[PDB]
Amino acid sequence: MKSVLFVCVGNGGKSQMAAALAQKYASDSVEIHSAGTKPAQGLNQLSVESIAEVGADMSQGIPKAIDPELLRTVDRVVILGDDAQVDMPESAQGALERWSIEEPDAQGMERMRIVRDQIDNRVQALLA
Repeated sequence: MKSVLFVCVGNGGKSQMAAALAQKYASDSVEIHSAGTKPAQGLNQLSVESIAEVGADMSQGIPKAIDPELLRTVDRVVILGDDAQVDMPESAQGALERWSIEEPDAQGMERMRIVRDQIDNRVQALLA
């Protein structure tokens, strides 16, 4: 697992968080990307703050569309949550994953930290 594209719908929240957490743990030998099937107008600032709280940074992140050459060539395409849909091309050299996110009975920052911590667990597992 030497390259990963994290994907969700807007590329403002979970996928940026996953990308920020992965960078925080990964060696330089791992290329880390994030993208959205429908890129948002900007970042989820709650996501931004949740990431800042654990000493990572996604504040420089930019919501962006899925690059077909990245999609085709990364080792892992990881969809966060239930909504985003990605159909791996036949030529794809990598494999598709989907991580479910258990919605907490909370809102705002309390909720976002719970989301972050779930993503954290998975990203550490992914890089292991």
